[PDB]
Amino acid sequence: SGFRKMAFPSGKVEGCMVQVTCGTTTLNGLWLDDVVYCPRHVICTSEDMFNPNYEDLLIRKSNHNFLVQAGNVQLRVIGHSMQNCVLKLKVDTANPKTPKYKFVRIQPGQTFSVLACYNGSPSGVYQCAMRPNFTIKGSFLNGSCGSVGFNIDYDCVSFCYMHHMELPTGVHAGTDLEGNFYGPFVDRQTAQAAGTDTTITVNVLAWLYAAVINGDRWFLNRFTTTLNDFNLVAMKYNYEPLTQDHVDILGPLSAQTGIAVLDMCASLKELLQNGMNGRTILGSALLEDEFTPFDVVRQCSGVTF
Amino acid sequence: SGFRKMAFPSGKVEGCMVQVTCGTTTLNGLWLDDVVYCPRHVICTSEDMFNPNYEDLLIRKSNHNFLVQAGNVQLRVIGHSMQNCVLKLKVDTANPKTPKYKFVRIQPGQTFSVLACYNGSPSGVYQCAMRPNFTIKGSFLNGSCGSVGFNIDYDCVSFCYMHHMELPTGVHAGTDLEGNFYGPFVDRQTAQAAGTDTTITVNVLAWLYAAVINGDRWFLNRFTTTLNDFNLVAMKYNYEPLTQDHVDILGPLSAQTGIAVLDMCASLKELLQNGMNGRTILGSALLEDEFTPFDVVRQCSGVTF
Ligand SMILES: Cn1cc(-c2cc(-c3cc(Cl)c(F)c(OCc4ccccc4Cl)c3)c(=O)n(-c3cccnc3)c2)c(=O)[nH]c1=O
Ligand SMILES: Cn1cc(-c2cc(-c3cc(Cl)c(F)c(OCc4ccccc4Cl)c3)c(=O)n(-c3cccnc3)c2)c(=O)[nH]c1=O
Repeated sequence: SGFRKMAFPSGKVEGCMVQVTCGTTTLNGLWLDDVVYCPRHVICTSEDMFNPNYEDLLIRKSNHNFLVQAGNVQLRVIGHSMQNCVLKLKVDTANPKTPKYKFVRIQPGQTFSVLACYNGSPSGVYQCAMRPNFTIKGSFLNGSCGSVGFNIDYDCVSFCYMHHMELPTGVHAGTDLEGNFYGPFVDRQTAQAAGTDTTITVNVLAWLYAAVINGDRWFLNRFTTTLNDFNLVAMKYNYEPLTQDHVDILGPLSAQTGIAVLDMCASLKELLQNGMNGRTILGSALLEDEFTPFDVVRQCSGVTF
Repeated sequence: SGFRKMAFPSGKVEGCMVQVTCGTTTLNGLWLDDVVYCPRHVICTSEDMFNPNYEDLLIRKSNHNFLVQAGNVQLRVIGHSMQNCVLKLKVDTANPKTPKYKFVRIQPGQTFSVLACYNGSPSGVYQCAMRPNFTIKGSFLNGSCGSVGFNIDYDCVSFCYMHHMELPTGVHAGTDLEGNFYGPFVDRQTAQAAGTDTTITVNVLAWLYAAVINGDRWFLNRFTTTLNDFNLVAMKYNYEPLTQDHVDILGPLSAQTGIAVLDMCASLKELLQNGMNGRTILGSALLEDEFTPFDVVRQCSGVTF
């Protein structure tokens, strides 16, 4: 028992991290089969970062201007293209540590692991959620661009995130691995703000199930509610509306604990309206929304990869 | 910027995890050079777990009763010994993925990464602290025994923890890698309780420095205090006493932020005496004590391994 913010084992990804240098810029890259993926702003200087013409910038570059290093192995670049906001460098050697993998675009509210890297060197691993507003609340310093997020299912790594920038508010924005930004952001230094965020209701409920499974049960009450009534409360407190699809996804946890989803919604309504009273749930003084229902069952079952 | 509960990249350790089977028991093992390390209760049955005679139990076993599997590679066991509460199995093949490593016993209040494993398969990675009472608040299910904690410095893995058991209170106990338990625990199913725990004051202060570095600064006040005065407050609220050695360790963070340690102690005293008022610090509604000063500087500097 116990409940932690747990990340996937990062080994399969550590072996894909390389250092990509173009001119003065060095940042991180992802080496899979014979292709290296990195943020296309690798080709930018300080100026022209306020309205970079990436086509015109990429045209001044040749295969030999892109230095790719994996450890001290120097890769030979034989092609280069740009796809959306990602640069794709074709190299003459297939990465011998390429795991089984696919590229996936994740939905808001889903979670993934981040392997923060600097100069192509892995530094730390942590878990986090795509916010409803398509930001992530990361921990990233200058030089972390090209770090990636991922999920792992048995032996298959699903890459879903590559890190591109930090907004003036300290939150983070990036692309899927086809280079398409999550949310409204562009890779220019212009004034761009994230939309209104919200709390991930279905994740908050999965976490209350996780709390009951571990014995943190003081918040259960003898009330119940309706989807409609609960969604009234969710809107007052800036919670995502709860749908029938969310209820269904909570079905397994409902069956394991014997607590109906609408009953757990009545617990959550009581907590939103009255706060926690200085008590704690699974070691937290606030409602956590960065565990999906899948995360709760994985960690309350003992699943391996 | 941003601040996360970050674990070390677990790749160097994933390659050392094996599955050890003795009779009906399968659990996790650590393969380094030509030696596999695992909890010695691998040789126990359900009964005789209430007062196992490990010497007499180990005497009924031969090299060939210990099945070590790494993936589907079957290792050939050529020797076996017991050291404290750890079994050491000599195998005829050196692990080709053995990282640079050492065995270290860590001090209470220090942090480390845990690679939870089941049937020799890595499942998740998370960070946590050796509590002052020599427990860890983990996330572990049945089958996780033999999972290890570790820190990494450049290329050297320092193994400090191997997981042995969960206490009736849901907290976790284990050994260093020479098999010596942390704290008062024994590997028998008898009634044993952890001592009174406390909060890790120097870690709480390092985290308040981390909060100021990231812009969470509402808790700063214009008061100061003395070590002696602050330690009066620490004792009332069950905080570890603060020593001159703790102040010195906070020296770097003091110099970077320009906030004297005794000034930050006056902030902490205000928070202990008045609570947080429903506000948050680095996304938390309570005082976090599982980041050491080293952890804060690593994550607020961009250090790689
Ligand atoms: C050359 N170079 C550059 C970077 C690098 C670039 C960026 C970065 C990239 C682009 Cl396209 C930007 F439009 C940008 O504008 C910030 C901004 C965005 C939106 C509205 C207003 C503003 Cl002001 C910033 C970055 O945000 N970070 C970073 C820093 C801290 C944490 N996370 C990410 C790092 C790097 O890491 N290595 C390296 O060699
Ligand atoms: C055969 N076998 C056994 C285990 C296994 C053994 C144990 C375990 C090992 C020993 Cl020596 C015990 F004295 C023990 O008594 C619990 C206890 C301790 C102190 C006071 C009172 C009591 Cl009642 C328990 C365990 O605690 N866990 C576990 C479970 C959940 C989370 N973390 C750890 C697992 C395993 O994983 N695989 C496998 O094959």
